[PDB]
Amino acid sequence: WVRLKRGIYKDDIAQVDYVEPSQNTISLKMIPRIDYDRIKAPPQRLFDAEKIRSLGGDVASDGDFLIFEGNRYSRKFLFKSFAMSAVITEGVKPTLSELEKFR
DNA sequence: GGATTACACCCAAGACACCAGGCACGAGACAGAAAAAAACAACGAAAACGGCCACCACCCAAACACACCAAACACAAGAGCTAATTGACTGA
Repeated sequence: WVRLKRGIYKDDIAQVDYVEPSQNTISLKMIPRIDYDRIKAPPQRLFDAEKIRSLGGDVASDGDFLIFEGNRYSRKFLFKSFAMSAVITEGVKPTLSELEKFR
């Protein structure tokens, strides 16, 4: 488990899904901190594919896969690649709430 | 009553004379000065020994100046006017 440093996902929990051997970027699973392009022209909430398909805009659909604004990849839950220098790989220690979410 | 005038009188010059006190020599011996050996203070030579006393700091108790600091500066009342992040950094 890691936490991103920059962007709109500062100090947000990310589950390390796949470690790419290239030692450049690692695939991370995140909860979308987005408003589905409704007010902007945000808390952590479950990803609503139908909402972003109804609102339209920059969106590409592959059934359970999605590519939307910000070059953001989502599946079923964002699965996006970020550099290890942009995350912290030591000292996250998630709680039971994050286990349910992902002496 | 000092001195004079007059009237008895007893103490001693002088006499020889008795003779043992006194004086000119003589001897056993003795208190003492000449000489010598040994302690001794009078009086000046130092020294120690206090000894007040005038220093050299010594230490604390004001005396005085100065300067820095903080806190104060009458009540009420009405109205209007303006500001209350800010250029800009960095992913995207």
